[PDB]
Amino acid sequence: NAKVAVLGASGGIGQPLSLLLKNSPLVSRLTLYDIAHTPGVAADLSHIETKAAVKGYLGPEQLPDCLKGCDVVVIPAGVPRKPGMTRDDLFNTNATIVATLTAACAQHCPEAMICVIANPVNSTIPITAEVFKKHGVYNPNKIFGVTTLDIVRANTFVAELKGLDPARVNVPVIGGHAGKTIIPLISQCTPKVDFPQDQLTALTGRIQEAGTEVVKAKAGAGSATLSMAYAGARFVFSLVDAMNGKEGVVECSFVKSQETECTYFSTPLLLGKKGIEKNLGIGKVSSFEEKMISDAIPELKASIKKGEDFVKTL
Amino acid sequence: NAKVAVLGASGGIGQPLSLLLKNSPLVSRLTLYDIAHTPGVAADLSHIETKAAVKGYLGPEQLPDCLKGCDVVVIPAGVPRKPGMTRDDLFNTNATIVATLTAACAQHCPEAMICVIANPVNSTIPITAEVFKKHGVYNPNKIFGVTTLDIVRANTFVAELKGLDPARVNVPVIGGHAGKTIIPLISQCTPKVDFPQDQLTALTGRIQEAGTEVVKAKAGAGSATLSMAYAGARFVFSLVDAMNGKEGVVECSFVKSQETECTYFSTPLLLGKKGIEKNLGIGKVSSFEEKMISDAIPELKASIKKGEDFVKTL
Ligand SMILES: NC(=O)c1ccc[n+]([C@@H]2O[C@H](COP(=O)([O-])OP(=O)(O)OC[C@H]3O[C@@H](n4cnc5c(N)ncnc54)[C@H](O)[C@@H]3O)[C@@H](O)[C@H]2O)c1
Ligand SMILES: NC(=O)c1ccc[n+]([C@@H]2O[C@H](COP(=O)([O-])OP(=O)(O)OC[C@H]3O[C@@H](n4cnc5c(N)ncnc54)[C@H](O)[C@@H]3O)[C@@H](O)[C@H]2O)c1
Ligand SMILES: [Cl-]
Ligand SMILES: [Cl-]
Ligand SMILES: [Cl-]
Repeated sequence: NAKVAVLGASGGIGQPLSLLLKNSPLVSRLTLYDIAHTPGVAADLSHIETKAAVKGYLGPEQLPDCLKGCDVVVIPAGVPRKPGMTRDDLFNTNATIVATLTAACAQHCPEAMICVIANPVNSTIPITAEVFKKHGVYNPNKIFGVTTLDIVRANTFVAELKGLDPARVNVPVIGGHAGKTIIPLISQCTPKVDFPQDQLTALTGRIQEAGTEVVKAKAGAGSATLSMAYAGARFVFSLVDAMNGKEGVVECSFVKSQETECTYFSTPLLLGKKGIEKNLGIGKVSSFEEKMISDAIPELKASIKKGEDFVKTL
Repeated sequence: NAKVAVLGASGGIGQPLSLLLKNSPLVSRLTLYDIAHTPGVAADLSHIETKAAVKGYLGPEQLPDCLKGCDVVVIPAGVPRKPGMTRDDLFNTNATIVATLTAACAQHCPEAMICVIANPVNSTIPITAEVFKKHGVYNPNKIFGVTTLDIVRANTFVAELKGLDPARVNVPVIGGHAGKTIIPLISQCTPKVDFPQDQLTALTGRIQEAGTEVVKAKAGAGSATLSMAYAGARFVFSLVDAMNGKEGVVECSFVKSQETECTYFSTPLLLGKKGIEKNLGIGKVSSFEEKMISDAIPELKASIKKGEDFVKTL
């Protein structure tokens, strides 16, 4: 019976994400929002033989109605990268978008789980938090920077190298969602996997640079869409399952954190009826992994600060 | 398990269809083909943590390697309607696309199930048949015009009207895939539903005009994509399960037929290891349904001849 909104539903991520959500018996109502094309996307999805009632909304006049009653809001709304761009190069465009949409969430569904996909995630989650604080409704257990694609990628690449079924592989990925802030904890992988350091370093780089490589492959036609839909829906399903009282649901996500000096940071989170039930910690890590954590922290702090500073201007 | 090719994989249907297939444990290898953008789509999908190996192919020089060893080929390749168009306005452009692609299938994977989505289905199926005959490999039990979206719509619409879970509703839909040739057998719906004739005729028109409704709603940005991804995947899964020896698998599809004087016709089909096991036929129909079938026959015969006449020009 979960009521889920997708903001940016007409986009590259939004459309297949909305499909996966409509296909799920976990979703009773699916409200779709965008500044273009949403009615057509809703009409299309509405024909699918599943229970979720689909409704489309177009333009800021209609946004409040999309949000009212929502249990979960997912926000792919934003501009994606061109080849040669960094995720930070998106900040100046996507800051405003996220700020405006999350302000609407704060006003119209302040109790919803808020799942931000729009890049750069390392700054857009701090923006969300500070927007919520401005409206007097910040709950740090309910705001999530979606990093699931990093984990999905780690699982796939590990499985490939060891000839495993990726369905049975779970790699914790910590830190943030840009470059060297993406920290895959291969030492914590299940099943246990042994790589010599040369191969381990290559694998870790491949995980870190995976998004950039898809941008390159699409040659100007955007970034990861279909695999993000997959990863985004996974995260939403875990969240909703947890909200329905399912036990033992764990996902990595970039959240308000006191695991390091960074005020936001991704670790495995036990999910529950209230959102974050418990931050499970970084855990025991290798020397290689500890140095990566150490190396990432300055970049993460700078990105958090940039987001916070922007909301100060609003 | 199953080796599936998607011809037209970068399109509105092709991408989310490819996602749904990648997500499925029934699929061991997914080969993607298009004249544009395929390498990036394959890169994106290859990151999802499921077993299917994904490989992208671009342009006709690469089409044979996409097709070799395939068990199923799905063909969403073609141009979609704009508002105001009939499906036959697509004939000149799609007839050639389908002829060329099915000719490559006939040559490189003649044993595969061929699942045609491209419109107008009522003509593109006969095209495929005559191309396969031209190559001396026509098997009538392995060529399918995908009408599943008409069934999916009927289930959803009946479920809405009767306050039922659409997951449990099954309406047989027969005839063809255009306008009045789409014939919903509400009299054979499970569970049994009683509509007065006024609601029945309205419901039946809604089903018939549903595609046009979605083209209208999208207002120039294409036709049904996400719902067709859903319906195409459904069909492909039914086929594959049947291929793996699952019993009692029935799907309606536009196929070579002797049920009526139309040489191609959609009825419920029992699927098995060789494609079509048994055409279950029209069955018992109401007077209202009998008249629809009767009125449809001329249009269907003219569409069949149109496709056949086209292959004569090659
Ligand atoms: N977190 C991750 O792992 C991850 C992965 C891939 C992409 N991304 C990011 O997700 C974002 C979306 O990517 P995409 O490929 O869908 O791009 P897109 O350009 O294809 O779609 C963006 C959609 O957002 C909409 N939009 C823009 N401003 C809006 C507003 N103010 N209100 C409502 N809707 C608005 C657009 O109309 C469009 O439909 C990008 O910022 C991208 O970098 C994140
Ligand atoms: N059977 C049904 O119920 C049903 C439902 C909806 C749409 N359709 C039909 O499906 C077709 C696809 O619609 P869409 O929305 O994906 O359109 P689309 O225009 O978005 O995508 C079409 C794709 O086909 C590709 N393509 C074109 N020519 C090709 C060729 N010669 N070889 C390989 N690929 C080629 C394009 O490059 C593009 O990637 C249309 O004809 C549409 O009417 C059928
Ligand atoms: Cl980056
Ligand atoms: Cl917290
Ligand atoms: Cl009836």
